[PDB]
Amino acid sequence: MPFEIVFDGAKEFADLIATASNLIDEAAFKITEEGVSMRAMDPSRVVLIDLNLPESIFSKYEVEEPETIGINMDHFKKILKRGKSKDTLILRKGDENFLEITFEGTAKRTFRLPLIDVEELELELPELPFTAKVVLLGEVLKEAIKDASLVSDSLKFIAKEDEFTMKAEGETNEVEIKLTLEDEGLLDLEVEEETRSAYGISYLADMVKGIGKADEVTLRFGTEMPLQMDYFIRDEGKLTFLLAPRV
Amino acid sequence: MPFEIVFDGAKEFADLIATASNLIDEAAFKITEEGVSMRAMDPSRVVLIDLNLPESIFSKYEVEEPETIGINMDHFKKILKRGKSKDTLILRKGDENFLEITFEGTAKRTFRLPLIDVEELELELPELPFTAKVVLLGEVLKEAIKDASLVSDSLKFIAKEDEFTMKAEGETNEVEIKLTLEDEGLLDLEVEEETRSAYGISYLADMVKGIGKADEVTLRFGTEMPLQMDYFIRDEGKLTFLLAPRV
Amino acid sequence: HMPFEIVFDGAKEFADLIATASNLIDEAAFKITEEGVSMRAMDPSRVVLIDLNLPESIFSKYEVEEPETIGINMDHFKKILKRGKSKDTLILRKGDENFLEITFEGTAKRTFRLPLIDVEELELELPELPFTAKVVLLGEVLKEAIKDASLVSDSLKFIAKEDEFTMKAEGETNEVEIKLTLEDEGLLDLEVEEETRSAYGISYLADMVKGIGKADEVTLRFGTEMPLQMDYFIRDEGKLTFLLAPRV
Repeated sequence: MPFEIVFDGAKEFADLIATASNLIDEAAFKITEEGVSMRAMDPSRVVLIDLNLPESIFSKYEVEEPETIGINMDHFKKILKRGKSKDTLILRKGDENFLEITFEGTAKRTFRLPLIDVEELELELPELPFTAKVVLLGEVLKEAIKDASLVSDSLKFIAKEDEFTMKAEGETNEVEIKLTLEDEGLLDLEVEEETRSAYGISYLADMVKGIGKADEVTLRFGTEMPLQMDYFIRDEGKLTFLLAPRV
Repeated sequence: MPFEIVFDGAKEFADLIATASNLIDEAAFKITEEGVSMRAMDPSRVVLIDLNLPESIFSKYEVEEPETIGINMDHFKKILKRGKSKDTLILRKGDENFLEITFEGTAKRTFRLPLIDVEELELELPELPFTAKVVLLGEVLKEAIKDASLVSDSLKFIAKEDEFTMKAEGETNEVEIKLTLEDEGLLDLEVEEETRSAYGISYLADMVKGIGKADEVTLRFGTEMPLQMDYFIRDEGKLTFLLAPRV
Repeated sequence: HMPFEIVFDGAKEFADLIATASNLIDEAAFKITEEGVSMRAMDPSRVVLIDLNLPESIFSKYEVEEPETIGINMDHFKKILKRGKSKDTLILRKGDENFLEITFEGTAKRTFRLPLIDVEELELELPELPFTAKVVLLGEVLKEAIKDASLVSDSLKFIAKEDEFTMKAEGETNEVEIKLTLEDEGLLDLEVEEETRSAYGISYLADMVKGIGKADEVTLRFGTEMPLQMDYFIRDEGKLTFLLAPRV
């Protein structure tokens, strides 16, 4: 009654939530007339995650009573993983303290996930003076991070006007992944000035694990600045990570 | 005591035996002129299995004189798993005490499986006074059992005149799988009174583990009564489970 | 150790070939000449000899200034090569430095630096042995037969007669026989001077065939109580050969 939210393609929704539970244990979901929003940090406070799902991506969106619900992400994910690619997903909140999760397909399957109280910090998604913007295929990003992990625990990002390089170096071994606009993997490159920063590979691997090979990923960063990594859900939804630099 | 039994498609035969070995360790196979039959209980005596493979599903069927052979089901399954989807399977017994198992395909591969003797019991499949019958797609049944296992160790079956519900509840968590004749998953429903029973998920999971997503499964049960579960092999073969209810 | 540049179209195919050899050896010396690349090594137990020959004809670019031998950690080479994609171009390059540059050119340019190691080389000959039986069979049949036999025994008997090839394993109570004739799809050729019988350790056989393709044409040559020679061809021109001691 307080809200009813319907998404066509339950497995696609599960995959989106799964990306976020890779860094997050618990999260507050704010459900308004405009859409669903979520913002949280990983337990080490190194990564900020911001999820925005406008009502335009839902087949039915009815919010009688706007509110904020607390969800254990591991439990949520476990239930959503039961959804099939052709299932319709329904999120329903009654008067009681649980979220009703229904998969409608060859049958009607209804789970009750008890809501929890999550201590919500005031988290701001700041505007940052990024000097480099990179749009690249998820496949390239995911492979670069895997390549770098054979070598080191950190990955250097280097943007110049004509080339984007991700470089990792160990005691003896080294890997360099280089993209120019001549390469199929680089879809856009915008570089206000030469930009160099480094990031922990363990965090990057968790950020990209759920991203699809065909997905388009936007990176923004600055010298010794955080990395902002965005990808879009059904064109209008957006998943954003902000990753503290490595020093 | 010679016989020769030939089945087109070794992997399909492997799959069928694999379903049965999920609960059975050893089995007497009765080999007669009309077909092959097998009947056994799991080690806890909670589930009875009945397998009937009429002569009509075999491409060649030559039985000198009816006889019963005892087979270690795990060993049998291990050999049968070596068969390929396009292999012809030949089951042959000479006068010696082993089963000759041949896969004929890109090569001729012959295994020798020693026969054992099996404690054969007062095992019959009585006709119980079932009050509900449900025919449903395997994938609905398999998914409901996986869903319920997230929540509890027992699954309640509830049949009314136009709805079949499988429900499980934990301390706070609950799931309900509902089917009506409007649903693609429900192929038939016949309910002569409101019927309610519960069954152990661990046994149900082992029973359906081998069933195929598009197999048509028939369920019969009564209130506080065993569950009968069967599905057909090549239309004429039949695999039947009878499962004790849970208190 | 002069510079060279060697280019192979299809990085994943190259990785798979290297992976097959890495199943048995840990370190290998690669001889790079103007004619091609060759590698010969033994497994740590000295039961299996491996011989890899990759002529220049299978490489899309092949620039070698002077012949040289480089030592390579096969596990670290395989782990890098496993990052190549099926449509990547693979570039193996050496400069003046003592490392190998491994580049995948595809949707991006990915360059790894592999330290070269010192590999003390044994006096390894690929002897011309008087094999009395030759079998050409599909990799699918050979791989299945080794798996089948492993259900039963630790050794696999090879029996070649004029008209049939049999692989046979026996356990305490259990037994498997895999039989092929020229009427069979799995058998492409059979040439037998005299009836030939030998047996080989399945653990080695499994390691030898693990990387072989189900459609590859594998040639077997053996003799009674003699080693087994197993080879298959790469781009019809390169060749990977195993020589496996028999079980006695």
